[PDB]
Amino acid sequence: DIVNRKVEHVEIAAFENVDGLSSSTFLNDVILVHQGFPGISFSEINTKTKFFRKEISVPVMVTGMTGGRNELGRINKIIAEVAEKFGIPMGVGSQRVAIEKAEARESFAIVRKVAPTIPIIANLGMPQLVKGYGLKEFQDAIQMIEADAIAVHLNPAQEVFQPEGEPEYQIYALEKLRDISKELSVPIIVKESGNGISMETAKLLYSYGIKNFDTSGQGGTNWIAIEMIRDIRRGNWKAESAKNFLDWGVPTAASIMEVRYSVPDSFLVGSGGIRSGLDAAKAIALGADIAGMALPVLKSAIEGKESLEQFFRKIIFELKAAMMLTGSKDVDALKKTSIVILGKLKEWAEYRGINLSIYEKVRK
Amino acid sequence: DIVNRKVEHVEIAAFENVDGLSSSTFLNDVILVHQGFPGISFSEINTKTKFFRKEISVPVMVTGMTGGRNELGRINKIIAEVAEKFGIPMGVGSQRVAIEKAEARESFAIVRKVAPTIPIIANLGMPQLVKGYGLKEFQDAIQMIEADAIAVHLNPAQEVFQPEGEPEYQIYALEKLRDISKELSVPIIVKESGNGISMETAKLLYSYGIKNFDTSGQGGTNWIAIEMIRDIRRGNWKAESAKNFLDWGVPTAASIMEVRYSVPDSFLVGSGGIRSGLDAAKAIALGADIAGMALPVLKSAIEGKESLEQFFRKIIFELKAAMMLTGSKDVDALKKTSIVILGKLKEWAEYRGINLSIYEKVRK
Amino acid sequence: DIVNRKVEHVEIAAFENVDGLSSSTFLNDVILVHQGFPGISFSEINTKTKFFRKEISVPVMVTGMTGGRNELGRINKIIAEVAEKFGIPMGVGSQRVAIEKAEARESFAIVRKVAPTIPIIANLGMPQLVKGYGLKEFQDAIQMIEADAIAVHLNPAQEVFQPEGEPEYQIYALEKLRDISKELSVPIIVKESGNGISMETAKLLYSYGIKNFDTSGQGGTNWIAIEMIRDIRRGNWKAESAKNFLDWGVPTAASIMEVRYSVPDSFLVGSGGIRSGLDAAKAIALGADIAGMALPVLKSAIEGKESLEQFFRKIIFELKAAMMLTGSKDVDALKKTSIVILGKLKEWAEYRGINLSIYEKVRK
Amino acid sequence: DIVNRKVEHVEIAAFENVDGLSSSTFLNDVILVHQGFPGISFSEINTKTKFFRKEISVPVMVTGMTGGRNELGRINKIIAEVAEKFGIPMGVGSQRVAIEKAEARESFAIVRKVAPTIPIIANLGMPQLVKGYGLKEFQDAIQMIEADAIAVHLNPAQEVFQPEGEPEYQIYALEKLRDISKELSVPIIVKESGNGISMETAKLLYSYGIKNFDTSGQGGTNWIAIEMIRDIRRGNWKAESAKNFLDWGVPTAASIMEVRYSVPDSFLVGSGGIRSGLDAAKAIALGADIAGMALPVLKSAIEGKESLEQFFRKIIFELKAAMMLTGSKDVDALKKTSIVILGKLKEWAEYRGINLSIYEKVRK
Ligand SMILES: Cc1cc2c(cc1C)N(C[C@H](O)[C@H](O)[C@H](O)COP(=O)(O)O)c1[nH]c(=O)[nH]c(=O)c1N2
Ligand SMILES: Cc1cc2c(cc1C)N(C[C@H](O)[C@H](O)[C@H](O)COP(=O)(O)O)c1[nH]c(=O)[nH]c(=O)c1N2
Ligand SMILES: Cc1cc2c(cc1C)N(C[C@H](O)[C@H](O)[C@H](O)COP(=O)(O)O)c1[nH]c(=O)[nH]c(=O)c1N2
Ligand SMILES: Cc1cc2c(cc1C)N(C[C@H](O)[C@H](O)[C@H](O)COP(=O)(O)O)c1[nH]c(=O)[nH]c(=O)c1N2
Ligand SMILES: C=C(C)CCOP(=O)(O)OP(=O)(O)O
Ligand SMILES: C=C(C)CCOP(=O)(O)OP(=O)(O)O
Ligand SMILES: C=C(C)CCOP(=O)(O)OP(=O)(O)O
Ligand SMILES: C=C(C)CCOP(=O)(O)OP(=O)(O)O
Ligand SMILES: [Mg+2]
Ligand SMILES: [Mg+2]
Ligand SMILES: [Mg+2]
Ligand SMILES: [Mg+2]
Repeated sequence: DIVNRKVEHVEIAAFENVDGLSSSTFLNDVILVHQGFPGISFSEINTKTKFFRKEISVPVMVTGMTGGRNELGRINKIIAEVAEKFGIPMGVGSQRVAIEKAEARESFAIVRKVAPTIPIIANLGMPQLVKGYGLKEFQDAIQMIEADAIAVHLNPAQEVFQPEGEPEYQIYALEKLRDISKELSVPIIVKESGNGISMETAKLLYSYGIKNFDTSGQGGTNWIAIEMIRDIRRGNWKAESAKNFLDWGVPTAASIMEVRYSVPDSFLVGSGGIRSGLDAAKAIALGADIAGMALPVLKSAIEGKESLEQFFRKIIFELKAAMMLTGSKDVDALKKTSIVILGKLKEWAEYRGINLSIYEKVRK
Repeated sequence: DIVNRKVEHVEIAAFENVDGLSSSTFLNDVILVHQGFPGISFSEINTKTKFFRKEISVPVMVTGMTGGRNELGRINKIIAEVAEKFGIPMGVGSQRVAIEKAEARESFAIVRKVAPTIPIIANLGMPQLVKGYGLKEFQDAIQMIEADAIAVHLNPAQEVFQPEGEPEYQIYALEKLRDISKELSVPIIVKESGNGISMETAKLLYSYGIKNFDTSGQGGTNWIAIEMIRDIRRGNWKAESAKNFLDWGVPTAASIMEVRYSVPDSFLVGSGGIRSGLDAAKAIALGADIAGMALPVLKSAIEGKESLEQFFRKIIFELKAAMMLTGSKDVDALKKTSIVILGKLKEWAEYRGINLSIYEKVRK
Repeated sequence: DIVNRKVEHVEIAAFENVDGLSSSTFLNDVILVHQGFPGISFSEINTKTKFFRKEISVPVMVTGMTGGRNELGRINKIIAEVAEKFGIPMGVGSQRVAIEKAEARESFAIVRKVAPTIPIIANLGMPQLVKGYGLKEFQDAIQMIEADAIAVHLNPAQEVFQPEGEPEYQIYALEKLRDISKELSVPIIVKESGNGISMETAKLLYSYGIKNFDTSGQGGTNWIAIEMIRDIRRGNWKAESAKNFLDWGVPTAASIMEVRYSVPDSFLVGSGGIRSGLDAAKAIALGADIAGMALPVLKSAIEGKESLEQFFRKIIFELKAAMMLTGSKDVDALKKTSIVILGKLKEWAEYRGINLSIYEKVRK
Repeated sequence: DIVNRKVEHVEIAAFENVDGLSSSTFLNDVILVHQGFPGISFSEINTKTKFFRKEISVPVMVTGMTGGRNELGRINKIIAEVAEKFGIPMGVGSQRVAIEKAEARESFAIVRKVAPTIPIIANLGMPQLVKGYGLKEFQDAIQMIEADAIAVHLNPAQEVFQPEGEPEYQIYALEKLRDISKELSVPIIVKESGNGISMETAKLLYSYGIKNFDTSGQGGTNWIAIEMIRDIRRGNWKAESAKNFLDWGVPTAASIMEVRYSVPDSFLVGSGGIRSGLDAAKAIALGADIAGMALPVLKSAIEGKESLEQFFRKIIFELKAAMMLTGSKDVDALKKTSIVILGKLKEWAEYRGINLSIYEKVRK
């Protein structure tokens, strides 16, 4: 039944109109300055970068999405095997369902069978931390897939509008996270889920020992929109209320600036509406360490292995083109390349006390 | 015949296209910063707040609309009984008609019969203060409904274009108001009617002892538009002139900033185009103490008691969602939550000498 | 044949699409702050103001348009007789045609016959000053209609694209103007003709002793468009070039700011696209002493006397409404009333070195 | 086969939708201040200017486009003969094809036969400098057309997406260029090709002795678009990636500001999307020494000699009109005339550290 929601989620995300519905990443407001003389050759471009104690081929990750049933595990298989081939890290979807039901475990475990070397990231929702889950559940999630880290997702916006939603975010959960991070053999990443991380949230999480963030800003997959559709579907009145919140959240680009600024030493994934290698390039240039993607990886995976391979080739090429055209020989250079910030993103930063000079020094 | 205009008013407002016609609240320019980690649970959210000497359930009020005839009193009945059930304060429409005609009294008195505990707000138009009305008419309006305060409405824009309009706003009217407030057992609120309160108007009213404002800015019910329709209807040439003024006024958001800034200790209702709980939340976050609504309450009430209940539930849920998603456990926390001001609202404030730093300290 | 151009001009202006074609006044960027408590009554509003040594009923003038043939004189008759009735000043069109041809004189003289008291403004084009015209031609123009002043028009943009155009603006013409102003019994106004006066032009003219300006900015009648149409009409290749210049010029609102700022003591008419009393009020509030109108007066006059009366009633009402709703009891109060400048007009002023603070003090 | 690409290029550029596709010059953000009193006569306007050691009639050049085959040479003939007639300088297309194939030489040599006096500009791509080309190939390109200068084009964006593209821009190429410039009898211009020159690229090139730049910014011919079409055509998957980059680059107007600011003493051609004499006027006023055009010259040339003559007449007239209407008697006065910078261009400059005051002094 939670397994039913899991299938609905995938199905609405993949086949309904929810990608960037009434929302925006603000990435249009970020421009990478073109360099007519790059000072490099396309083939000397190096996209390698660190992901905790591993090295990855490309500063892009697949962020967590699914699992909990066979056809979901078959998707997870296709993602993992292609991700392995390309040397790119992969998060799995929430493993709650696999803690609750042993039959769901294989649909997550398959990932490490087929992807023995890339970093694999576990997944549990923050609401579970106030509702009982602790160190052991974490370790179970981790060891079930021999994870190199665990993502704990923030999704209060989704919980609020979800028909069976659990909108529980008492501060107690953070004390518990901080305790759990004491005893855990792998690092914790805290990630949003389409509504983005603000500087207040990031600073709070940092004061509790969290150093790793995944922005998951608005403008990509709209989870409020997904839950609105679930509400429409079962005649729940919450639907029209969700409609008013469709553009709620921190835009991805704003979130990248906010986290990088307020926690300069953070390890930062920039995600939420990353749809090309250009987007990936802007996110990293803006301040992220890596770019994250979910929805378009799902869509390709559903079409098949080769379709997903073609997708990744395209992203990689697009990334390397932005690198080439900015004179960025490696990921480090991309992080310090020249940008222009315009429009609404500019105004958002000014209002939020983000001094653009100290910001340029911070991102490098 | 004034009774006739009362019916026309309700009819055009309810059934014609006058809500936000060529006007804007500027509320799009106000963004509430999303908090991925709220630090609270949805069910611990407390929406209680003070309304003079009473406590109300929710920082929303129904602002004055109608009365003066039976079908109008039946509307007033539906609004009051539902308002009572929800613990939300209700203003009545202008009581002028009930001073002039004793048959109209019941359509206002019904309100206290059916709503014995919530705050009820009396209503008289400022033009009447230069045209004879004083202490005794105020007390009649007040005691006719056992009001907890009296709203005095400003509507010069309406009076200008009204076919039978009385555009009389001599300063003598404020001298009188200030005298009347000496002798009155309840506080006075001064409210606009779709065209908003500026810092000049607010400062002037304050210098006459007025401490309670209701912004009633543009972007909601367009009273110029209503009067234009009345003019078109009776071939009056004023109609085309009204058309040029459709976007005249201080937008609600700008008005909230203006009043809060220029009179920091004011008790402020933010109204004019509040259409959702999100709207209500933005207005409070911006600087209002409570949000006000009129037109959508009318529209629901006309559909029936249960429709109006469903409406209020929706508003309340929406409000609580905005509070949840900003980490606001109570109304006080909402007033100090993080916001972004962009666009035309930003430019309005900059031009008007509203320093954004001293503004942030003021709204707290 | 110049008389032919005169009818073509009136015909294209009146019946073709040239009013604000691809151009803008920027008056959208000017907002008059609404006052919910005006502090005055509509009927105590006083719209009287000085126009040189005369008093006029309303701070609006009809700026020069036509003359030179019978049906043109009949239009001039209708404008003058209605202007007389309302106590509003009237400029006539260029009197060049009547210096060149004695048969054309009656079509200008008719104006003083039928309007014995209002200020009447003569008209000659600046190119004529480099092409022979001097003191005597000026006195003829003036005494032909017992003018209270003479308007010398700037129209180089028009002359450039006019098929028979005379784009001659040597500085010599200003030396001559300054000499002519020595000997003249009435003051000189320098006015543009749909392309606006900049601070460079206004300072230059002032340095030659010109104190009276009429902005005639873009966003109203488009004279480049009119000449383009004349070019299309006679297969002249200049037509497509004109098309690229359709939005050439200083927008009316920018021109008002520019002139007022760079020559603070100027007597300033704000015109070019004034279409309502609201427009008229913005131009005055912005910094003009009076608002000017041409095209919509022409259009009404062509429909007839009573149509033009209805037009002027409408303008006056609209003006008084803007006065009422800003608490402006008289024209002076309107000149110092509260405004907001937004958008492109704000950017224009910032770039041009118009300090908004010293600007507010200057317009008062 | 390189000769095949040469005809494809011309064919797609002339007949497909690639001019300003999803791109912008930012020239809309630049406004020339209209002068109602120019202080000059249209016929005294002098458009003569220097182009290295020659004098040219008009501050406009035709920038390099084509050559390499007969029907291409016949185009080059039409361009050169008309350019000769008007006294405007002409660049030829890349001469690579004529170094590689002796049969292609005539299609470039024809230019000097028919245009013995105007400046003619040679052309070689930067990629060729990394791939073997040196002093002798340069001299062959120069002497083949008795060139007055050689343009070295930057096109890494095009190379990246070109199906047979050579995206090689190692810094080694600049050491080589600086060496070649030692031994060369004519000066070197470095020009972009639709994607614009940034301050980083311009400062780099200057450090290597390059003093002459041609912006070729975005907003005109979109070379990424042309290669996208070539990719679509041969089913190459790079096509969809190109689609994401259609708006990549420095907008022409931004590029002009960037180069002029970061190398104040540069000789600067402003090109990319120059489509009228007004555009040409803005680019010069902004900071360029001359305006450059390619695409619309090609399109006219294909129609024929007389069509191209009519084109140039129109450009010249448009230029002189902008000069007339700003009071610019000669090209120098145009360079210091009054402008307004608004919008996105303004934001671009502010972010890039272009101080608008020091900028106004630098362009004069
Ligand atoms: C079908 C599906 C299912 C999920 C997700 C996504 C989608 C598309 N996402 C959120 C995801 O990881 C990401 O943070 C947001 O989707 C924003 O990225 P995109 O715009 O989708 O690239 C997600 N997040 C997570 O932490 N736990 C979860 O189980 C899921 N579930
Ligand atoms: C039919 C109807 C009738 C009235 C009103 C409204 C409507 C819709 N309003 C104005 C109202 O209280 C409020 O200030 C404005 O309508 C702006 O809020 P809304 O945009 O309608 O929520 C109103 N105001 C008041 O002070 N006295 C009055 O009697 C009336 N009459
Ligand atoms: C048919 C017609 C004829 C003329 C004009 C106008 C029209 C519509 N205008 C220009 C006019 O006075 C005014 O400056 C501009 O038209 C801008 O104002 P409007 O937008 O038309 O109100 C004009 N100006 C002037 O100084 N001398 C002239 O003879 C004329 N001729
Ligand atoms: C058909 C064709 C072919 C070429 C070009 C253009 C066109 C239209 N351009 C680029 C040109 O010189 C210019 O820099 C850009 O086209 C931008 O200017 P326009 O927007 O076209 O005026 C060009 N540039 C160059 O340096 N070498 C080349 O051979 C070509 N080839
Ligand atoms: C986008 C996300 C984070 C999907 C998880 O939503 P759920 O609320 O269905 O996740 P669990 O309850 O199964 O953790
Ligand atoms: C929107 C408002 C304020 C309605 C009141 O209009 P009226 O002008 O009919 O009010 P009274 O004259 O009855 O006070
Ligand atoms: C809009 C205006 C100023 C009309 C005058 O144009 P003309 O150029 O025909 O005027 P004269 O030559 O008759 O002065
Ligand atoms: C816009 C430009 C610079 C066209 C040159 O493209 P190519 O890449 O076809 O030029 P060559 O290889 O022939 O130099
Ligand atoms: Mg959950
Ligand atoms: Mg009234
Ligand atoms: Mg003339
Ligand atoms: Mg090449």
